[PDB]
Amino acid sequence: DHKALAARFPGDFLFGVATASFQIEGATKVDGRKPSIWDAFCNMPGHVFGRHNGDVACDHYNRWEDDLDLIKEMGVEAYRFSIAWPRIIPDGFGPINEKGLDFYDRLVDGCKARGIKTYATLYHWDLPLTLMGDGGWASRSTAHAFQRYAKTVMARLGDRLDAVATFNSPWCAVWLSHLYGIHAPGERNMEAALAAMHHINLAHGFGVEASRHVAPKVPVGLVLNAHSVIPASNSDADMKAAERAFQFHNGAFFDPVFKGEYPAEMIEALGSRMPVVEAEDLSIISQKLDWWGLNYYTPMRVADDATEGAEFPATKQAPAVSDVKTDIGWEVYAPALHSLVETLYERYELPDCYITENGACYNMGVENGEVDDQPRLDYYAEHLGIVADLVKDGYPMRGYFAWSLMDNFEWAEGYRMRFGLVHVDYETQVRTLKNSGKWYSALASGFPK
Amino acid sequence: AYPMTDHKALAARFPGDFLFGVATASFQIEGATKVDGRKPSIWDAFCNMPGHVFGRHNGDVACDHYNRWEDDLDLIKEMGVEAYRFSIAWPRIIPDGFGPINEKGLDFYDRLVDGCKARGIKTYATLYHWDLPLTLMGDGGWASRSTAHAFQRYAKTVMARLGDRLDAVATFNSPWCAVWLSHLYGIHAPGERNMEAALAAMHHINLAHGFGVEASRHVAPKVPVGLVLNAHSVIPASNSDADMKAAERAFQFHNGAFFDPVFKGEYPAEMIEALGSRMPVVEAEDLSIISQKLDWWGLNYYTPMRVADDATEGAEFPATKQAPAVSDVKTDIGWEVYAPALHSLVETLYERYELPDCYITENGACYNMGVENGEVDDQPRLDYYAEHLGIVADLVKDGYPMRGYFAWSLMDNFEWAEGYRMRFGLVHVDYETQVRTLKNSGKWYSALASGFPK
Ligand SMILES: OCc1ccccc1O[C@@H]1O[C@H](CO)[C@@H](O)[C@H](O)[C@H]1O
Ligand SMILES: OCc1ccccc1O[C@@H]1O[C@H](CO)[C@@H](O)[C@H](O)[C@H]1O
Repeated sequence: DHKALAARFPGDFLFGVATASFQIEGATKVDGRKPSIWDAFCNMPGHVFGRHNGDVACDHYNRWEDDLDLIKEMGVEAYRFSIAWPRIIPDGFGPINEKGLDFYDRLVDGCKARGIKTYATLYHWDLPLTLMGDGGWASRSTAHAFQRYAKTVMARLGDRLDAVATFNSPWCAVWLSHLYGIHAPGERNMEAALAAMHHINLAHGFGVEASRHVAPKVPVGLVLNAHSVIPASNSDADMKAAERAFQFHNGAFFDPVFKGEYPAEMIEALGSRMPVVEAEDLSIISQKLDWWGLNYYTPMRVADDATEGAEFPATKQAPAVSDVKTDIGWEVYAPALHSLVETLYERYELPDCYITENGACYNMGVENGEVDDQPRLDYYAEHLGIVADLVKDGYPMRGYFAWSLMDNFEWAEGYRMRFGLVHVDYETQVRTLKNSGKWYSALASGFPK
Repeated sequence: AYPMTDHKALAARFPGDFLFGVATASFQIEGATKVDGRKPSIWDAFCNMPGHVFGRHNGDVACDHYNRWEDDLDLIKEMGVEAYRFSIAWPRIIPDGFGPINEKGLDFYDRLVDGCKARGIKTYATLYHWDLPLTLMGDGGWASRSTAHAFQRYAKTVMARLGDRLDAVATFNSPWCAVWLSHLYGIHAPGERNMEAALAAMHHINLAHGFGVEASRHVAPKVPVGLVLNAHSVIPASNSDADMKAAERAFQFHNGAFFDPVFKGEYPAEMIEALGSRMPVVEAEDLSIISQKLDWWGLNYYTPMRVADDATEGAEFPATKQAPAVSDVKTDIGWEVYAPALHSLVETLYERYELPDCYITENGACYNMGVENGEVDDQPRLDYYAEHLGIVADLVKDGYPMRGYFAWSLMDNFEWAEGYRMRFGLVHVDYETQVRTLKNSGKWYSALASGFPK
């Protein structure tokens, strides 16, 4: 019941919907945009399901106003979107593409008018391909490229943006992309990943400084998919493994940003293969933030891996406890969100928290002009319940963004996996609000109270 | 009779018109990677991403040939070598792969070619020696058919400017490396390990070659066009039926993937049976384009490929494994020295295919000794040359149309995944000072080559 749920949130609570540039925009060669590492990743056989690419996506570059009208119609207060660096500075470094800035200029103006709050993400994984020439994120220069990019974007949009985040999910851009080979640019090398790790942390810090110089009134944050690490058993071995996993998967980012240091045990094992950490780096990385964003979907269950020569954190996947799974295979276990936030606030000195992503893959389509996606509605009801619990416990939860306004390109899964509150038929580009979306609209429309 | 030097005795075994040359490739020697409109190649990316190249060595400086090319040409001249084989950097000519032509890039090679003409050095240009513009990766690189058309336009652009003076042109150097080593084995840029990607690269590079042949003859019909291939001398571990059949599968996969389309207008049958379903679309005119008649072809040879049958269940075609060397003689990069494998390879190729004239376009050895007392005593490299050149002379005597030979490396340079650690040059380069020092093997090769054309 959406109305009893609404009663559990403070009157000024911020409800939003969220989106990413490469996932929805399409128009990949339009108005001066040059390729991103994801264009290359999609088009090389092997990396992405069906060799699906971002060429058309949801055609949001052309349909952006219709999509803003839809958000307004749903009565959702905030919109979180990302900015395509390949549109703004197509070669990473080099000339600014003013037509690229124009698109986000119109977008933000469109939101301003409609009373929709704007939460921009500067980097949601679409690195300009040209920067790979220098080594991509493995090169320190790429952080300075971002520094210039951040300044350029905020100089134009800073007078109107309600909030900005430098990065979305360093874990993905770092390990999943450079150690595990699953995301662009698809590397599997610890040296490359440790380089990307430090350089993305550094770029974050550069972005905070850049944004505050050109747009000092805009609250600056960082969006992280902190993993809810759960040991497989209560053994000493699994307990210690859970901590190693926490340091590597979360601590690699939270510790430099919020404590100004890398995790000690991780440095002990991996430090010799890290790039140069210069004298000022950790102070730049750990500048104070106005907010932070949590992306949460599913727990990370781990067990000790005793295999000789296993690299830190030396763990392996543990089986799910719940038997409820989404259509992408991810375990549904809401309590893990509670224990995660509790853990983070005990361990770190953190600012206000917004849930910047939470949602579920369920692939049902249209019948009778409707989409009966009850399990997605149940997923939302259950996790929002947890957020309300966290509010009751005294945690500074200020808002919530449902992941995915619409069905879109889902990275290595291509278009086969649907996360949207709004269904998209890729043949016709018709948007159909799903039942979960009608429910979320019903909840969000009562805020501010 | 009275004592005679080995090089003089050797020179007598070659016809008077035999062509001796030295060879280089753009990314290995040029440096100046961000000057005059050049944009990154897949090798700039590959070098700078940790894990791909020794020491993360890159091509930013190399031998600084872009700035020292005239000095290097004067060295060729002093050596009395008739021909120079070099490659042209697509990233300098059309920096985004497609898109605007970079006149400054063309100008460098225009001046280079004029400089060779001025010195009486014959020019053999290679259009593609692995430095694909990075921007083309956006479309899928060699996995995308569009890339063949990008090369086509590039080829036509270069030949329109240079065709009035080039003595010969080759479209590609070593399809095997650009294809399997780069897209299946993950050792060369762009470092993929995927059979679908590799088979796409295979067909589109074969197609690009054909496009390049047509393009070059369209704007420069006088210039002899060829293709440079590292054909592998496949040697079975035994005469067992299992090993003989394995050697044939190996030949089809490693050589036939390229020789059959180019010289027979078809892909190898057994290969197609195993891999055909994962190949890209082959359009109606594709094999006809690929199989245009060539004026010459180039053989790159270094070491044999020894194989035995791999009986492991499900092993991917050609399902082979490594067989042991016959010699314990190896170069500093680890490659078996076995010169007679050059003879049997050439025998085999001329029986199996109808081929034009042959030029040995690469042959040489990795030996890493440096300068002592003003000299480089690289006797084992000299011996490598003396022995392999003996085989080449044997081939001439045996009736094969071997028209020339290019020593691989003019100078020490960037050696792909090995970085600057592996030296292949006839000329030593001290990378701190950029000083060139002709090695003893280089002095020997000069003494041989100086007498030609007789
Ligand atoms: O595979 C990406 C991913 C894995 C684990 C945790 C967060 C993740 O990231 C999120 O995943 C979603 C689903 O593909 C994406 O739509 C979002 O853009 C992304 O931020
Ligand atoms: O690993 C490259 C390679 C392997 C097997 C056959 C030919 C090869 O490529 C050759 O190898 C030489 C040495 O690294 C290079 O200098 C030449 O440019 C190249 O054509």
